[PDB]
Amino acid sequence: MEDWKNELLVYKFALDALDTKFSIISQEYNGHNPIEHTKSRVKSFESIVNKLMRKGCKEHIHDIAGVRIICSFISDIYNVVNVLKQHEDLRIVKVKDYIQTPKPNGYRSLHLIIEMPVNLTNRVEYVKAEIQIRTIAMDFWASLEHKIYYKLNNDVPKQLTDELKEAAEIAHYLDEKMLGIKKEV
Amino acid sequence: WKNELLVYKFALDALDTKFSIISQEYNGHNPIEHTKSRVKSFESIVNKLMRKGCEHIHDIAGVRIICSFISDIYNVVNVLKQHEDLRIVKVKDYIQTPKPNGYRSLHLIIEMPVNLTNRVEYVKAEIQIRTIAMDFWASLEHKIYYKLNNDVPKQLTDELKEAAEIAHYLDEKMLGIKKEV
Amino acid sequence: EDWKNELLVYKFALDALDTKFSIISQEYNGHNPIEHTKSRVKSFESIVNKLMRKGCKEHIHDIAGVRIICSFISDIYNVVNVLKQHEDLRIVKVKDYIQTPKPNGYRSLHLIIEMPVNLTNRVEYVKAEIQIRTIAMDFWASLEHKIYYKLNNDVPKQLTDELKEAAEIAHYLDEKMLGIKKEV
Amino acid sequence: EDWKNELLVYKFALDALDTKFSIISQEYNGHNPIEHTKSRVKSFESIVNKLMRKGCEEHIHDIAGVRIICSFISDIYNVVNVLKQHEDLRIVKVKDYIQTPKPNGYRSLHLIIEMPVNLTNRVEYVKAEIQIRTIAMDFWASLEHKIYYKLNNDVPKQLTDELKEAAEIAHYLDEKMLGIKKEV
Repeated sequence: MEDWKNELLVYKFALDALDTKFSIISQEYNGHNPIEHTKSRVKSFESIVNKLMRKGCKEHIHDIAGVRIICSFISDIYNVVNVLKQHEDLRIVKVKDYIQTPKPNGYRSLHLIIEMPVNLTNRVEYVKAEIQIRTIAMDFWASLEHKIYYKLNNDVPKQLTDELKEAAEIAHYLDEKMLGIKKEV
Repeated sequence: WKNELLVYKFALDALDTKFSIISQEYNGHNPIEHTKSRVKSFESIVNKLMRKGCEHIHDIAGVRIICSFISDIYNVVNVLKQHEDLRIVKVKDYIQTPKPNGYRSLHLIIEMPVNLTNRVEYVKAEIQIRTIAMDFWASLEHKIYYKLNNDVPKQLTDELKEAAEIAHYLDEKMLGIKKEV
Repeated sequence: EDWKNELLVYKFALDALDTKFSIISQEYNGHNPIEHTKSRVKSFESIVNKLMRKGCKEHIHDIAGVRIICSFISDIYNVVNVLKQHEDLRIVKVKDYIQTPKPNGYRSLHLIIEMPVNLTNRVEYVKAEIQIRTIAMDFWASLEHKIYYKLNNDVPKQLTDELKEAAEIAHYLDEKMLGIKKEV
Repeated sequence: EDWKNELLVYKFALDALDTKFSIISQEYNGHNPIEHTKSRVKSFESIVNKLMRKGCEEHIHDIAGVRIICSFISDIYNVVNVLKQHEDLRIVKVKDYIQTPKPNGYRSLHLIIEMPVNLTNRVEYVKAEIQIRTIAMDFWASLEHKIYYKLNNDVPKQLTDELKEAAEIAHYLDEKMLGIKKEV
C-alpha cells in the first residue's frame, strides 16, 4: 500500500542519522579508528513480505534498517559495542554474540538490535535497527555465503557447505593470529 | 582547545542530516538548495572575543540555509520549532527590519545536544537562513570589506544598499509569481 | 536493447566532464568563478518527446547537459576562453543568449562541444551542451520550467509578462552587482 | 620554488584516474570486481624522505598512487586486461608480486603507467603506480606499515616471521575462497 512510503522513509532517516554517529564514533579516535567502511541497507518491502510470508501482514521485524560495522580487529568489535552502551539516544534491546558461539555455518558476527528515536517535524518516532559488527574476513565470508545461496536457491551440497566451514575456521584463526600481532605493539 | 572545537564540528555534522531530512519531507518541492557549514577558527574566536574577557559566543558553529523563496525561509523556522532535539535561544529576523547596510537574513541561535561517548554536551549554533540573492549580496559585501579592510567609501556602500534594495524587490516579485501556481 | 549501451557513453562523458571542471576550478581556487556544476543525463521519456518531432538518431545535442553557474557575467566568458584552450574538446556550436535574449527573457550562454571518452572497447565522440549562467539566470530558468510544468504550457500573458519583468531586473542586478566588484 | 605547479598535476591525474576506475566499474554494473578505490597523492614531505637515496629537487613513480582492492585473485588480472585495452594510458612497468612474492610475504600486482592529463595550458604525461590487491592483501600491508612505524624500522625476527605466517594463510584463504566461487 502507500501507507508504506511514509513508514519505510522514517527508517531511511534513522540510517542517515546513524552514519554521523558512527562517523563521530571514529572521530573520537580519528588515537586510531577501527571502523573502515559502513554499509546500511533498508529492506525492499517485498523481502519484508516474503519474510512476513512466514507470519501475517506488524512492526516487529528488526532488520528493516540494517547497518554493518566492519572493524579491523576482533578487540575493536567489543570496543564499539561497549561504547554504544554509553550513548543515550539509543538503547540496546538485544545482543547476540555469534563470536565464540558461532552458527554451524561458521558464521560469526555481533548483532545488536536497538531502539532509535527519530526527530521529525510533527513529533518523534522510535524505530528499531539491527547492527551487525564484523571484522574484515567476517563480512567477506558472509557476503560470499549469501551470493552462493542466491544463485543455487538454498540447495547447496554438503562439500560446498563444508568448504565454507573450513573458510570460517581460518578467517577467525586469521583474525585471531592477526590480533596477537597487534598485541605485541 | 583541540578537543572542544571538535564537539562543535560534530554538532554541524549532525545538523546536515536534519536539514537533509527536512527537505526529504517535501521530496512537493524542497526549498533548501545548498547548505554551507563553517566552524570558526581559533584565531577568529579570540579577536571577536577581544571585546570582552577570555563559550558565550554563539556563531562558533554557523550554518547557512539558502532557500528558494522568502516564504520558504519561515517554513524552515516553523519546522525547526516543532523539533525537540534543539531549542531556539534567540531569533533575529533581519528581513522586514534590515540593517542600514541593506543586509537581510534570519539568524537564530539554538542549543544542540551532542551525544558523545562519555556523556552529552549542549552546544550553541547560529543558523543563518537566506534566499539566493541574500547570500550573494552578503558574500559580495564581505569580500569588499575584506579587500578594503573596513575602509569602504560612501559611494560604494550606497550601491551595495541600492543593490540590496533591488534584490529584495526581486525576491519579492519572484515569490508572487510562484503564488499564481 | 542497444539504447542501454549508447546512453551509458553519454553518462560516462559527464563523469569525464565533471573532473575537467573540477580541474578547471582547481586552477583558479586566484579566484574561481564556478560555484555549482550540475550534470543531468537526459531522461529516456524526455528524449522521445523531443524526438517526436523527428523519427525514433543522435542529432539531439543536450543528451548530456552541464550547468555552469558562475558568479558574474565577466566570469562566464572566462570559462569560455578556458574551454577554448582545451584540446580534448572542440566547440561545435555557440548560442550567446546573453545580450541577444529570447522574448521570454531567457539568458544563458550555451555552447555544444564534442568530447572524446576513452573506454575499454575504443573511444567514442559524443556531444554535450554546456549552459553557463549566473546565479539569477539559473533561478529564473528553473522557476519558469516549474511554472510551465504545472500549468501545462497554458500560461496567461500576465504571468509571462511578470517573468519578463523579473528577468530584465535580475540582469540589471547582475550588471549593477558586476560594476560594484570593478571598483575593487 | 614552484614545486606547487608540478606536484599539483599529480593531484589532477588522480581526479582523472578516479573517473576511469569509476567508469570501468560502470561497464560491469555483469558484475563488478572493483570494490573501493583510494587515491593518495604523496605528501610533500614523503617525497623528500623517499628521495634520500638520490639527490633532492621526477623519477619517483608513486607520487600519484591508486589502490584497486578486488574481491578475488581472478578479478585482479581482469582489471589488468581492461587497463591494457585503454589507449589513454600505457603500462611502462609491471611487477606481479603475486606468484613472485617478497621474502616478507608482501603480495600485490603493481604496474606503473603513463597518463596524459589535459590541462588548460597543455597536456602533461605523468607516471602513476597502481597497486591492485585483494581484501586480505590491503589489510596485511596496512598492518605491516603500522608496525614498522611504531617500532621505527626495528622489528624483531618473530614478528616478521609471524607476519609471513599470517600472510601465507591469507593468500591460501584467497585461493580457497576463489575456488568456492568457481563451483557456482
